[PDB]
Amino acid sequence: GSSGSSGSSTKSHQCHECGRGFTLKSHLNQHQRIHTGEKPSGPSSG
Ligand SMILES: [Zn+2]
Repeated sequence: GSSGSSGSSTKSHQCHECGRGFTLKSHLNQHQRIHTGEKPSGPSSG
């Protein structure tokens, strides 16, 4: 059976916060920002 092996790869640099993929590390790095900002003051939505 082996009904599992849940571990594929679509792009070198992949995000864990949402699950996006980027070819150039930089790309993702800038993207991840969406998940982590600059400890801003305010109500963090869901
Ligand atoms: Zn992400």
